[PDB]
Amino acid sequence: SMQLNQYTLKDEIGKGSYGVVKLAYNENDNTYYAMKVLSKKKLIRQAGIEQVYQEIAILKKLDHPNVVKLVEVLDDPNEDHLYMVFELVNQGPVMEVPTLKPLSEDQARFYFQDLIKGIEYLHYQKIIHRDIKPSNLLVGEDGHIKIADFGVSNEFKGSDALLSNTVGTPAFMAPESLSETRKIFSGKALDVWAMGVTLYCFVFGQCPFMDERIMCLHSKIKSQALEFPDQPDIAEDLKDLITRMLDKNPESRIVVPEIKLHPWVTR
Ligand SMILES: O=C(O)c1ccc(-c2c[nH]c3ncc(-c4ccccc4)cc23)cc1C1CCCC1
Repeated sequence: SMQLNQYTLKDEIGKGSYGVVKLAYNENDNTYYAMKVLSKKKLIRQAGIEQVYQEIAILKKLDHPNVVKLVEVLDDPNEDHLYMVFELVNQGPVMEVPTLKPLSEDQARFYFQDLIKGIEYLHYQKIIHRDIKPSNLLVGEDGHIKIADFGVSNEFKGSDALLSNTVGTPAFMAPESLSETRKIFSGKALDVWAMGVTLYCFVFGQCPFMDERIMCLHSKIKSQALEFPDQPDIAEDLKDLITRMLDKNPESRIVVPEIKLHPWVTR
């Protein structure tokens, strides 16, 4: 281990888009935390950052039981490393895709309900997450999920983010974002698409559009019809919900307030 003020830093527990997350013991309050560690110089060289202080500003806005909680930032202006202490969500990611053990419909519904609550909250606070996927959804001791990894999240003003391009994990990126043609698209509808991909993963253990070849992956996202396998056989109302979330037209894609009242969600 190593010491950092009142914190004993221990094993690496995860690695998100940026930096690493360590288990950390706080000797002052005898409690464990999760600590994200970033190198300022390394982030600079990755650019070829004020983005980090934007992530911090966003996380300081958020207080919701289905979202991770930032508790402290340790940032010495004469040190390379920045440290963000979060509350520990001890059971870790809900799922890593691909997996041989998908969730049952009932368990998927439970976690999807948590995800809806977290996302509506984010969007109410004018945050788009932009990297919704099962490996970013952490299960707490209480059995509920918390949305994590705000490293590519964005704050907008007004009613929606007007994006000309976006950052995300390719398999979870909506078709409107993968065009080779200058455009503008809704930030919120991107998160919905990714929620759809995530729900599909929950019950099938794989993404609905996949290819090892990035160009074919993009092509499938934009132009391949959504298909469900023969097993596991899932309810028709769940197929309907996923089908509406993975509407390739963001203009007609189902929106969060409608997802919450969808019959699959409310049963
Ligand atoms: O990179 C990030 O911005 C980031 C920041 C904080 C956490 C986090 C806050 N509390 C936590 N409790 C637990 C765990 C955890 C535990 C076990 C296994 C994996 C993760 C992670 C966390 C997680 C991340 C990402 C990297 C791993 C998944 C998302």
